[PDB]
Amino acid sequence: NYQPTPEDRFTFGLWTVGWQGRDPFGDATRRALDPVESVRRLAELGAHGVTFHDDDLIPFGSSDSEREEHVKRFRQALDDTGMKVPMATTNLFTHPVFKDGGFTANDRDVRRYALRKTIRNIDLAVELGAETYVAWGGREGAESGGAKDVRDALDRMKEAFDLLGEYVTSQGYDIRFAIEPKPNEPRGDILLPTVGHALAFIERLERPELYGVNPEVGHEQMAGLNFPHGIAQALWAGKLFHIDLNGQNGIKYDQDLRFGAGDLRAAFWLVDLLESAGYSGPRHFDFKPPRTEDFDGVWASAAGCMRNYLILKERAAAFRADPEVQEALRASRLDELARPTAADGLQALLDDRSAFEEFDVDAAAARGMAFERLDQLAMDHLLGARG
Amino acid sequence: NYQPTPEDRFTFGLWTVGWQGRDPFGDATRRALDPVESVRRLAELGAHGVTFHDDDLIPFGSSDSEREEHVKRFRQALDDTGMKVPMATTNLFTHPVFKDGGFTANDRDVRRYALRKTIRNIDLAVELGAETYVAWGGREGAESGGAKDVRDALDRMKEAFDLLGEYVTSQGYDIRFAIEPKPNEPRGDILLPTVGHALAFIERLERPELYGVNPEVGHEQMAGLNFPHGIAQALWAGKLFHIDLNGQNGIKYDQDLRFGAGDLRAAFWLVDLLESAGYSGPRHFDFKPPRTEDFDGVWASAAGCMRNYLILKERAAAFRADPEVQEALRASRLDELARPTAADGLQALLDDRSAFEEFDVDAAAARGMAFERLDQLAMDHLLGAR
Amino acid sequence: NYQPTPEDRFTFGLWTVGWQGRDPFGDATRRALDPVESVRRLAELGAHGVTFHDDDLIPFGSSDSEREEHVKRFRQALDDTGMKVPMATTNLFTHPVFKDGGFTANDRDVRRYALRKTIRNIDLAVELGAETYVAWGGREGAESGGAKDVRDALDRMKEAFDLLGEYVTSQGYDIRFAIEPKPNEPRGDILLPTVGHALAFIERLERPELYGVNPEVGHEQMAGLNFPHGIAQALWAGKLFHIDLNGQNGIKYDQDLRFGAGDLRAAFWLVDLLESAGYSGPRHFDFKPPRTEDFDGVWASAAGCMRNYLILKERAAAFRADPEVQEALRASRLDELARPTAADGLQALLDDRSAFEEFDVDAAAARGMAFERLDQLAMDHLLGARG
Amino acid sequence: NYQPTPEDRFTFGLWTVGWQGRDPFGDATRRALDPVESVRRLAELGAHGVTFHDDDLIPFGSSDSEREEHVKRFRQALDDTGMKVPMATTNLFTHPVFKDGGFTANDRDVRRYALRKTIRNIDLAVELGAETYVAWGGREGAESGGAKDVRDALDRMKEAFDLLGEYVTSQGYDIRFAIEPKPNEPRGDILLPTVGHALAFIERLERPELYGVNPEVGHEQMAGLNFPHGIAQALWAGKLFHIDLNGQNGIKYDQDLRFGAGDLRAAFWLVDLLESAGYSGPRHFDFKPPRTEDFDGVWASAAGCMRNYLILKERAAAFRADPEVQEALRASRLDELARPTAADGLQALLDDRSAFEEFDVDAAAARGMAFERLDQLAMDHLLGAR
Ligand SMILES: [Ca+2]
Ligand SMILES: [Ca+2]
Ligand SMILES: [Ca+2]
Ligand SMILES: [Ca+2]
Ligand SMILES: [Mg+2]
Ligand SMILES: [Mg+2]
Ligand SMILES: [Mg+2]
Ligand SMILES: [Mg+2]
Ligand SMILES: [Mg+2]
Ligand SMILES: [Mg+2]
Ligand code: NA
Ligand code: NA
Ligand code: NA
Ligand code: NA
Repeated sequence: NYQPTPEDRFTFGLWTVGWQGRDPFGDATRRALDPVESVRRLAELGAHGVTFHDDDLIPFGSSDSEREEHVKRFRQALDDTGMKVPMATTNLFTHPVFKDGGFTANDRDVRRYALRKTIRNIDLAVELGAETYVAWGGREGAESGGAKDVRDALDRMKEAFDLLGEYVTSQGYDIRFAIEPKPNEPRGDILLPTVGHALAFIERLERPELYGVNPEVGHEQMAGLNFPHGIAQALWAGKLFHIDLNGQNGIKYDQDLRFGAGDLRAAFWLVDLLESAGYSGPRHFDFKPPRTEDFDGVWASAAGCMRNYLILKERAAAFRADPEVQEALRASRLDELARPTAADGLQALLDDRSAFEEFDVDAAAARGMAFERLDQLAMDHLLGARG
Repeated sequence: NYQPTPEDRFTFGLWTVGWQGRDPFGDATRRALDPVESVRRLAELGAHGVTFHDDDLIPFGSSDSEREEHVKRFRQALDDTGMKVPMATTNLFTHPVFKDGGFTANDRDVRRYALRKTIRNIDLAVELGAETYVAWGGREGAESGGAKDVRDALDRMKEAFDLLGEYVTSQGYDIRFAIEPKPNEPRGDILLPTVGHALAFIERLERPELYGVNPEVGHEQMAGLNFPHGIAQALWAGKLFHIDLNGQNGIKYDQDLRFGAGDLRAAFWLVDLLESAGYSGPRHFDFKPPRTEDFDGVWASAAGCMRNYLILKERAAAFRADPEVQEALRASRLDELARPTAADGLQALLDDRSAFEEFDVDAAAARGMAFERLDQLAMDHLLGAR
Repeated sequence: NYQPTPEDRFTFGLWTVGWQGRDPFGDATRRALDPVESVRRLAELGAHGVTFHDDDLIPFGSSDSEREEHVKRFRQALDDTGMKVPMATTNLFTHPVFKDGGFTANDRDVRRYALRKTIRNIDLAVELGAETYVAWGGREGAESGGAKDVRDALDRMKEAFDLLGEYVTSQGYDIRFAIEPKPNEPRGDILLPTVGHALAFIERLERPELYGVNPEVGHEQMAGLNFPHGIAQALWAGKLFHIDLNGQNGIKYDQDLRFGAGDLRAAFWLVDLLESAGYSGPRHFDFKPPRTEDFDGVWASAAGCMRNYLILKERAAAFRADPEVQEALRASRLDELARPTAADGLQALLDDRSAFEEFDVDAAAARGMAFERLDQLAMDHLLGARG
Repeated sequence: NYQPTPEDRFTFGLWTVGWQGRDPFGDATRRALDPVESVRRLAELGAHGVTFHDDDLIPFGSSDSEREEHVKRFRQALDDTGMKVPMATTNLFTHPVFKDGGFTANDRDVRRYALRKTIRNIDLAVELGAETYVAWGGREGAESGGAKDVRDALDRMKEAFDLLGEYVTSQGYDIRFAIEPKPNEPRGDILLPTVGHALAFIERLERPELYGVNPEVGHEQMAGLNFPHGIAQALWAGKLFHIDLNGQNGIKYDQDLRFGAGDLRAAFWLVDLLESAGYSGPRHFDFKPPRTEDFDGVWASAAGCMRNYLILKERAAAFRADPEVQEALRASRLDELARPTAADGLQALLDDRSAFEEFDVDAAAARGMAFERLDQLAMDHLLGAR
């Protein structure tokens, strides 16, 4: 019955199940969770591991002895359960000091602090076994046009990520970075607002091989973009280092619904792509159990994340295995799309009368794509309504 | 005043003033314009030049003789007026053959044809003096998830742009390519949907230096993005080869309103950035006079594009030249943003207790950014209410 | 296997399957369909009936003898098949004369023409058995702020709909009107942009009982609204006279995908609501087979509209019948929502200490809503992944 | 100039200037403001009055004695300055008890409490002189489809508003209610999501004359709607009891920027309409100074709200007073829109061959609307570029 097990690689942030329910218009509806409790409960649900922001695990402003106690307890829970920590990240957004950014704050002293805060937590992430270190620059941006010279901000952004790369290289760490885009919220506009912008920026870093993306379902959907398509571009670039899975209903505030909620067909096509491409990284959920829920509802929502992935995995696999689908894909020329356009080379293409003077454009135009029949097979598979 | 002159480098597509007004739900409201009349009237309005899709200038399916006559007439009008042709592009979207794409059509024979159609028009563009060749892949994408394997499509897209680069290199042409993003419409989702996606894709081409972006105001706004921010990233990357200027009211179909319409404050900040950065390319308008209008309204709308650029240019310049604004920029630490974060280097940063152990976070957090005063000065300048 | 039959009340516009594929950036990809052919093909698919704009059935500008031939042929096909015509409408958007509107064109002569064109087709609709006459004011609106005084436009809009009501009353017709909202496209902003605006406007008409709404899935979704919620408000007002079913992916141009495409979960909740509320009107599809398709794909797409409704109907019925769901609904207090708040009356409420000084707000706040468990039962039912 | 004076009727919520800056992802950046300080500072800035939620003025859970002292201090500051309180409202959204709603909570005991909390504050509002009592049902709605039966919720909503109407009638109060729509946030979808939905709902209440709308600029824009159009429909219905003025950049979270920010041209057309229609209610700002700002930036941002209204008022008045604009309005047949379509009556229309049989559709279609010239005059006026 779609029961997750550790090899399914499902992970959760401490801040997900641990979200107390404060929003822009409301106070907390749930008590804080002890990270130890979350590790044990997630393990019992069949999770593979957890992730954290520095300040989720160690309260901001902790002394070194307080810090070591929080880390010791957490490590004992990880030890006891075999839960992994594949990813961690820095909170560069909550504290008021980051109101204008971390790495791109106009105040230089804040930018330096942001880097030091990040470096401290890289060391901890590495100790705990993380392979990826995520950066969500939620405060990088502006509400007004004069407040932020974006070229200079990108210079600062590059400087910061280059220093982090120099740091991990100097320590011999194999951890890689994953930049997480978001278009807006909490800033009016956030820098590097989409997968594409982040991918482009990475190509201007000194050591681009150390950086990839951590796309989040809902974030690309906040710009009305097709999440599967963006994932395909990330995979095509070799840069899908990690992913955040959740749900979102279109263009509005960041909802962080459980995975499978929001745009269900997009979730189907995402799972189909990840499985077809052989994505091997964590299936990480960055979600918030709605503040209507009590803790039983927290754990139900978490369990639903994993369940929906597994159901969708089964349906996508059935779709791709169905001989009727395989024939529909041929009818729609998906196989021709995989063939090089002109492996014969430029001069042969220029000399090919079949490609121009003798190309019967009308006959080609008349050939239907058969995409609706293919899509209704896909629908039937998703809904368990075959044959 | 605000009267354009050719040195302002304002350009217009033939398809802009020449839009006959057919929409999803409506027939044409205006007759077709002869390209020669558009060249002459835009010259009279103070334009610098014009641009075209192949099929705007030479009707699809024209014989060689027909083609020659269309081109000859056009060149006579250009030569008579001194109008330039800084950019051209291919129509890979109107003909039914392109219903699933040009470069990324599932049908391989269509992909080959798309390349041949493009190459024919690159040759013409070069003869006319174009510096940039635009590509808007408006039919590249899908309405359904199974229809288009996006990784394979990106392989096909790369192969196409690489062949075009090979072609121009083989002919010794100086022309460069500019990819124009759009997120959707006419496809349910279009590949390379934003400036970012196009910039990223370019870095995987074999000769990336030959390709840049042609961002369009309204297209980025159809994804709710900040167009000035995206232009800043394109400038930062050295890839703002060309631009399309127009207006758009948020997230909906592509409106192509005259420049200045739609998001007026975004237009202000865009002009401020282009002028500040020294963008030297064409100020090209890709707009549609609304189908409500007759030809007099066509030419009014075109004149409005240029007028609005010029008004905004004045206001942005006055903003930047105002000592009170310069004071406010300092108060908001725009100057500190330009200083390197850690020119002292990594080790020095690590050893700096003022950056962590002894950093007074509370004192830093208490410092207001003064962004609202700065923005109200910007508003006052925009509105001529100083 | 989810095969539609006439009592399922599925209807289609002539302009749906007959869409030739012209868009803003492209020429037609399919030949025109003879209305006779469409009637016969839709009948063979299990449709209940068809609908039309005047100009779909009789080419604009037809002489009276040409008109009668087109109508005669159509009537013979309806006769032969038993297909019904439950609804018709006017094309007040295609011809250039309507570039600034029909009923709210600034030019008075155009407004009068629009009314005459509409009245002529009301008579035909009535003859053919229509119960509803739809009005989509696609050209009513503006691209710029000075072009349209909206108060005066609403005066004109009211005048027009009042005249139509006076007309149908004068002829003793039992046909009712259904206003179809859309927020934008082809105008920059369209008047009466949502279900709510249309419902409100109707209350200012002289004979409000003669008018309701014809909401379309995709149109409310073009404003990012929840279509099921808007339908619930229409039903609550007694004004769901007709509906247009299709699919849409969020905030963008009007896609008119086949029903079930676009927002699949919204389609589920819509069907659940229509069936639970006992909506008895036509299940009408206003969709466009994508221009990628040939005619085989046209008919496949049409068939998919009906199939998806039927699958969703089955899943919603299973959801509501499941005792586990019935208990989850009780756990979430859906039953309490159905109870009057204060049937004891205002004074009793004011005197009830349990409602204020003695109300334990903390204990109430602590009670989780259990909405995630309920929603995951709903997901499991939609996907055929129970128990 | 553009200096506000009390006669301009500018008002502000205590929660606006008093917003401490907590957002989804961030802690407060400013200390709490004492309501008395806000009254005095807004008076000094030229405001007419202030508004409040119950819990802005009297901390939730305050004892009777505490409550009396908070109210006494506030009234002394009002009386000292002559500031008015034209509107008040209830906080039915912050406390966890309201997590599924107030009036439409699934839990009946919560619904009853919500009503009692509202009624207590209506009494206070009346004592302070409020003419309008706002209701923003920000927690009424759902994140999932099964959670909320919307027809039953609308029954509960109607029952609540009817009880409130019964209450005010029973006490002989003159106060009227204004429902404030919002489409989403904090709920995934909020009930009564737009002006239209609220206007429709009001017509099903037992005493519809007692209820109107309190539209907010940014809320309608979160659905991509045209705010001036929605205000025109509210005015047409006789239901614009109050308004919330602010700025928003399109479809995203509720920004609550200062008025004039966001969609500047929409702000222009809004002011033009309010002034033209003779709206006589408060010009109320529901805005948040960005959390980047310190208190000096709070007061700058508040001053900016009023300044921008005044600049736009000037420019809209100059537009309407310009004989060239009046000419253009005639050219675009705005005057013909005001004439009845068929005052001759139905039969005359039916018998009029000039309306159908002999109507020259082509000649009519050829007549340009001249809307672009009109809009460029409007742009020129807005920008002070005539
Ligand atoms: Ca998120
Ligand atoms: Ca465009
Ligand atoms: Ca539609
Ligand atoms: Ca707001
Ligand atoms: Mg995330
Ligand atoms: Mg493959
Ligand atoms: Mg363009
Ligand atoms: Mg429709
Ligand atoms: Mg019921
Ligand atoms: Mg408000
Ligand atoms: Na939420
Ligand atoms: Na051609
Ligand atoms: Na489409
Ligand atoms: Na209180």
